[PDB]
Amino acid sequence: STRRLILVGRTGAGKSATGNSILGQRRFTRACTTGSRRWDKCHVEVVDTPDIFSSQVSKTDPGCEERGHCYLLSAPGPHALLLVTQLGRFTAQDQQAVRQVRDMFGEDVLKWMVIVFTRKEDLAGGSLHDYVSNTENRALRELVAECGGRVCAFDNRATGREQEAQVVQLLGMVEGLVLEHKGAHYSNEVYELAQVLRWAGPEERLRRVAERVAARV
Ligand SMILES: Nc1nc2c(ncn2[C@@H]2O[C@H](COP(=O)(O)OP(=O)(O)O)[C@@H](O)[C@H]2O)c(=O)[nH]1
Ligand SMILES: [Mg+2]
Repeated sequence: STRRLILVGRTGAGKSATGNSILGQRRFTRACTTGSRRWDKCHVEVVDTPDIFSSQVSKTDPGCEERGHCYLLSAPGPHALLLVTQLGRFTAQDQQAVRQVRDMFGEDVLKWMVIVFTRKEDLAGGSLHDYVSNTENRALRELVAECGGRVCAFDNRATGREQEAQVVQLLGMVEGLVLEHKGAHYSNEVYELAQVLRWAGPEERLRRVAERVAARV
């Protein structure tokens, strides 16, 4: 009935392009933004993210207002976090983005995480399972295992049936994950505060949610 996804990862990973592919729209910038698509009888909601996963987030988003906005847009919690990364370019910056995500949501959030690889065409027609299996990048290897081997490849220039197939594959994985959690979305003490304060006005809700995020990072 509803699937809430959040796109996370470094700047230039391909978050915005991936979101456009999923939504089938040219939808996706200092702020979090959102889009959605009605598929069958399911409402797929995608939150795209700005520069909030760098080592400079502390200077870019000092009172955690933008990190707070991400929570409000995804409340009561995501069914999956999509960690977007570029095929052949898993860098120190990608590793920094993963740590920011952990800091921002909690260690348990990797149990709701799917890794999306952009630039699929760089496999030159070869499979992703082989590429993931034979990479010399230890840190990528580790991350894939921490995310239960949930990996998926996108060519964000794909249109037509090639695009439908990559999106269908990703949504299948998200369903798999949701069933693993017996239908539960990810939650923590910040999402709970957002829900508790759901009757309050948007200004106090944002202020108090930003405040809870700041206390934990
Ligand atoms: N060739 C190719 N380019 C891509 C793909 N995905 C993203 N890009 C390009 O990578 C650049 C950064 O992507 P963007 O979505 O803006 O990254 P973001 O900062 O993570 O939102 C853009 O110029 C995209 O066109 C892909 O699958 N194939
Ligand atoms: Mg972007």
